[PDB]
Amino acid sequence: MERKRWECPALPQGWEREEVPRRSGLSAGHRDVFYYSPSGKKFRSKPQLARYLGGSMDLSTFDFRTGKMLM
DNA sequence: GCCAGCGTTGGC
DNA sequence: GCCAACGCTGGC
Repeated sequence: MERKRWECPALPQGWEREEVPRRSGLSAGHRDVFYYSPSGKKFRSKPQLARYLGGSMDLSTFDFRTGKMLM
């Protein structure tokens, strides 16, 4: 349970994926997933992400939780 | 006033 | 019963 963040190959250049494990409460150990744009904007849901990227690329098979396209 | 960190909940 | 999506707010 450590924070990890770096480039997401399923998204355009400069986009990054991050996992932050929750450290306390009932949901402790749960891992939230976020994405960051090149400009550093923080995304925490696929609908949010799709309003920025959904025109520029196909997101219909992008799995927000895993960060990969569903083959 | 912001926002990281967690809880709530509707849809499945 | 799980979890995507997001509401809420203590601590700053």
